[PDB]
Amino acid sequence: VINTDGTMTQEDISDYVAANMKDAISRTSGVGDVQLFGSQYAMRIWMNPNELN
Amino acid sequence: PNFFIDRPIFAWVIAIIIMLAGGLAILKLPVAQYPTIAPPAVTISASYPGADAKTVQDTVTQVIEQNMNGIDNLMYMSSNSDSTGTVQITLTFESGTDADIAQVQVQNKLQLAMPLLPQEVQQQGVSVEKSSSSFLMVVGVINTDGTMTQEDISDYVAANMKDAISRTSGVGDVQLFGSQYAMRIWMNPNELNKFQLTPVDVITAIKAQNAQVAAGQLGGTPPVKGQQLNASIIAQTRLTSTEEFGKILLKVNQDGSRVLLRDVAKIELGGENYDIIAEFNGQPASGLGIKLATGANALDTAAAIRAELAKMEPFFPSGLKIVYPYDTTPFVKISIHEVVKTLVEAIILVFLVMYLFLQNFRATLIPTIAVPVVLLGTFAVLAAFGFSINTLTMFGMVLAIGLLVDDAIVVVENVERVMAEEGLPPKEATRKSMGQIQGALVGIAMVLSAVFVPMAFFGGSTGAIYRQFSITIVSAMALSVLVALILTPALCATMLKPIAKGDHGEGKKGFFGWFNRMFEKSTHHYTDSVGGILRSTGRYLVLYLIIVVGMAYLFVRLPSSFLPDEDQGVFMTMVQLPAGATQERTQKVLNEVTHYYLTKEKNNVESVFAVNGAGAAGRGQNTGIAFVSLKDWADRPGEENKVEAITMRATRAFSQIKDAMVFAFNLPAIVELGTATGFDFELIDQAGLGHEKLTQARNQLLAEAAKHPDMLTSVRPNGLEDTPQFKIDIDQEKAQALGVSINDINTTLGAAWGGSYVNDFIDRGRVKKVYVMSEAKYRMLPDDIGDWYVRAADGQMVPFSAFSSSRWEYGSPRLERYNGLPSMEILGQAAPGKSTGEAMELMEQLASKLPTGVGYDWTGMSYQERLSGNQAPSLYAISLIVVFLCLAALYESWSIPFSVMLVVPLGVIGALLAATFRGLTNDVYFQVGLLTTIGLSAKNAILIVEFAKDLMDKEGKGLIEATLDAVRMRLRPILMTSLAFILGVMPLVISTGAGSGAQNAVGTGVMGGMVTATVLAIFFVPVFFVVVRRRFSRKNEDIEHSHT
Amino acid sequence: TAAAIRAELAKMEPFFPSGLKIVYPYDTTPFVKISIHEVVKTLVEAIILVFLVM
Ligand SMILES: CCCCCCCCCCCCO[C@@H]1O[C@H](CO)[C@@H](O[C@H]2O[C@H](CO)[C@H](O)[C@H](O)[C@H]2O)[C@@H](O)[C@H]1O
Repeated sequence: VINTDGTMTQEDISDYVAANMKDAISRTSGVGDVQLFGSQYAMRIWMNPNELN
Repeated sequence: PNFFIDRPIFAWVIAIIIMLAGGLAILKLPVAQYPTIAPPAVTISASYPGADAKTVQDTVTQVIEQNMNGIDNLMYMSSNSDSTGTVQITLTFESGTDADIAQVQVQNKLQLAMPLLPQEVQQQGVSVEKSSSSFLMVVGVINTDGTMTQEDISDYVAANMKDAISRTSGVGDVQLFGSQYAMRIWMNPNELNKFQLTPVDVITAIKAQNAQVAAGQLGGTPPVKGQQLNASIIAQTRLTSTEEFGKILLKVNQDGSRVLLRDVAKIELGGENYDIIAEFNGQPASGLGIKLATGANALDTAAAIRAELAKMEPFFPSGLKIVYPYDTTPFVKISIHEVVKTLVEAIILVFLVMYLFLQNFRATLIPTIAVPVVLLGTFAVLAAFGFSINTLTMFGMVLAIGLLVDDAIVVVENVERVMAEEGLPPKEATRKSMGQIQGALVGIAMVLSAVFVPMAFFGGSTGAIYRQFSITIVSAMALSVLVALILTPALCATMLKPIAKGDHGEGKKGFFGWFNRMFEKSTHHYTDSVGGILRSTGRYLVLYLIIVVGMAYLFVRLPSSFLPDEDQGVFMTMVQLPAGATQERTQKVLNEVTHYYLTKEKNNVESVFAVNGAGAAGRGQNTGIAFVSLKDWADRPGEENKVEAITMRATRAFSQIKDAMVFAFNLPAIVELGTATGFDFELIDQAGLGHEKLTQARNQLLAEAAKHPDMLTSVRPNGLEDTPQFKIDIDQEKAQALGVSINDINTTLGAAWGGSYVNDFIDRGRVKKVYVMSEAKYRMLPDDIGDWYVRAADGQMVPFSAFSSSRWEYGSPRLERYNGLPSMEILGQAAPGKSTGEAMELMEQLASKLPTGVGYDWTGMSYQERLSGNQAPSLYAISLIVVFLCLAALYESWSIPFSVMLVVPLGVIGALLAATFRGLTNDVYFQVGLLTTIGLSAKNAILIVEFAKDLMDKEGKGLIEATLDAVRMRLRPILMTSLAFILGVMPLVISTGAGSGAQNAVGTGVMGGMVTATVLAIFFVPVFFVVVRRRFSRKNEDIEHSHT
Repeated sequence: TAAAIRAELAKMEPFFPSGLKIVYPYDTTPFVKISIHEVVKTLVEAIILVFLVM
């Protein structure tokens, strides 16, 4: 999956890829496992080590 | 083949082996209502005690559907998020798939997603069970003196029986009508504010105080020398009585005043849950509701399961009377009993015919030996082919009677003819005769399978019903044909009295002699006439085009159906109380109906079972349902004492004069789908616009279809809308200074108004649950938000009124999904002048004209029609070309089959007419009725042209000359089988009572088939054959030729 | 099997945003497809070859 002119980032695409499809390709009767190239959204909270100290 | 006609004892031996193998393989043959026809279903059900709707949709459901990936032959996945804490995910699998392999595959994909599940669920189990799509049986239990409550009876059920009913090798989930007991602790919120304790403290209290404990062993292993003891260390034991639970210590006061559980709360042995109230004729009852099996037969699931229940019945106490609301059983026994009746009738009838023509007793015995032997073993072809003897399969037998009766009659007859014309002794007369029709019978076998094997190749559930028939009737054919080759001829060279050349009876001895003269004079009229018609080519051709064209109009103007609807002696009526109504109001209605049926239908209704709490797909307070059992069919005479009229005036009474939706209805015959021409439209949310946009798109659509009465009918959504829900938004802050811990505050609101599963105890030697929910009056009006205080870290209580923001929004009591994503079910039917697919293209255009993120899909009955649709003609293309080249081989030509196959319009336009005459319809029983009709029409036609061509060639005679002769001698049989038959189907055609929908649908279609079939063919065929043939080179002549 | 994935895909294809286009890097399909059209070719050639010989 791609965006033509202006890029979206791996994870952007990836989210779409994983969020509406990887739900039915892996449930289809006739598929083993799917390996998604990228990764689906997760809540990313990145801790500040100075500001936490 | 012939080899047996001069071997009666070898013939007998094939016959006797077949009978014994048949009838004895009959004694252990399976019996059901219908065979398992439907695509196999699995349910995952789960309980999240006290949760909210969007909760069980968004915490359990959405967490499975990500990892419910990797089950084989899965077709589709539907889920219901009930606002009762129940989530139900039914996976419907590809038909004929391995059931159990599927179901188990499901549970080892339950555990990829299982650890990351909610813990209230994980602790309350989830059950995955291979299941029908409907209830197979319901056994009721009530208390005689009534001095028991729903919950009491229910307990008894759970104490002595319902452990193995879900273990019978054919049961998925059973919905227990009731609830097994639980230790019910009802918290009093005043008497709790009194002693400085809150719910949280009650929980940790009862958890810790109630358990088993990690023990050990005196003289434990490994001991040391001399040791002479090993004995069991017992420890604290979980509780047992009401005493042990009142005496539960929560905190000791400084004065020594212990604070016990009995003080703070009420303690009673109560129901594990109070969702459903089930009233059998109002008297309190608990029952068992069994969903049908992924593949089992009926009187035997019932023999093993009633083995269970009759194993628990001698040890039941008095005061307790077992009751019987609904099964699918006596129905079957009297039905098949009816079909045996009709088959038997058909023998005495044929022999009636056979005597009234052949007048030789010894000739009348012959075919009488035929049918028992062929049926008896016909069963053997089934039993070894793994099918079961239910309703429809037997209808394949009684329906096969035509081609069987024909078989024996055709043969024994021709013996009689040869001996009537040439004086030959039996044995030789037979050899020459079997020599006249042999190829004919292998041909009939061929073409018959040509019409019938393709029916087994139907796909789907429809495929299954058709298969039962293909196989039964094709088998009835096979054994009848082989009989007609070994015993049937060999009986003739052995049993028939020898006739000298040309006695033909005429007049000799009244009653009959007057008969035979009457016949002869007639039949020659018949021949003098048929030739008369042969002089006129054109006329009869035109008339033909007509007849077909008519058959075409007539076929078109008959609307389809799927199966006939039956007074099943049992039906159901549905209840829906306005949004937000309570158990009080719904139960008011159930009381109303229960009274109605048991009064103004005093003669017919015997029992109503009102189920309060679930009507539509899920459980819920606004919904009710009532099951009506009726008195024996025998005691409800007319039409008004039938399901038609009863349901009619019920719904009359309940539709137009009430505040709640009350519909009375009866399900189709089959415990599964096909409620005629309609659908189950799924509008699936795909972009992610949440519950609201979907609600409105569906409304837009539902109004958009009410605007086309020229395509749709009853466009209704099936389900529940969005009801009033009450947000208690917590201002976390005010509680974050105040020194109260949120965790406790939640768990308190919860165990208060939802409830909590905390521990397990041992009642009477059997485990049950431990539930601590608030008491009645302390959680029913919004005002109770206040009356509950949480004890903080310092030591003082806090009002919910200190941080509990409180508002009114909407939420649905049923959050549904279809195929892993959120969706909504608009259930429906096509308008009185519509095919369903018509509606399918138009719905596709309406749901097309909806916002970008509302997609569409088909399920259930309307799933079927996405697969192929216009192929039934294609299988008839196959059935056709194969029956034809089979004829091109028997007749070693191309034109001569045109001559025999042209008879099929004649058989049908008459079959169409009668079904059209009564009120009947283009279904299965008529379709199979048609094919079987197609068959005799084509059989008879075959004999006509084969005997004529034989004469033409191998007797060197002419076209006109021979066809007339053949037509002449083989006429008399046409009429015999025909007359023996028409009279056999006759009663079924009439019939009132049990399966009269079936009997009528088959019998009538078939009979109307039979009339026009003979009285048209015996005049048409020779015109086919001469006029088909009247296109070839040599003289012929008429009369030629000269040879041997 | 591709027909089943493409069933899924022909149903997820209407609800898409701009620039977002499907592409195909690893396809062991056209190899098989044109391979059979090819073994068929040779087969029929074998017949025409034969009939001519005769
Ligand atoms: C259930 C009860 C009702 C059942 C209905 C059955 C009716 C079926 C129609 C069969 C009619 C047979 O009628 C018979 O054949 C043909 C045409 O038919 C006619 O016969 C005549 O037709 C042609 C016309 O040139 C010739 O000249 C011939 O020599 C002459 O016999 C009739 O005078 C009669 O001999």
